[PDB]
Amino acid sequence: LVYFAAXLKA
Amino acid sequence: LVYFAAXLKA
Amino acid sequence: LVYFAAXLKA
Amino acid sequence: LVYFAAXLKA
Ligand SMILES: [Cl-]
Ligand SMILES: [Cl-]
Ligand SMILES: [Cl-]
Ligand SMILES: [Cl-]
Repeated sequence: LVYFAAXLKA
Repeated sequence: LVYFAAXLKA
Repeated sequence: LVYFAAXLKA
Repeated sequence: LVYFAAXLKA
């Protein structure tokens, strides 16, 4: 999973 | 939360 | 992407 | 966020 919430888990 | 893994909830 | 966070983007 | 797209962040 690529995510941003202020920065990979994919 | 913005998230992509292939598509906001933040 | 299949996701649930409360419901396809894949 | 729960997500599968082939595997929690919620
Ligand atoms: Cl996909
Ligand atoms: Cl794609
Ligand atoms: Cl949908
Ligand atoms: Cl779709």
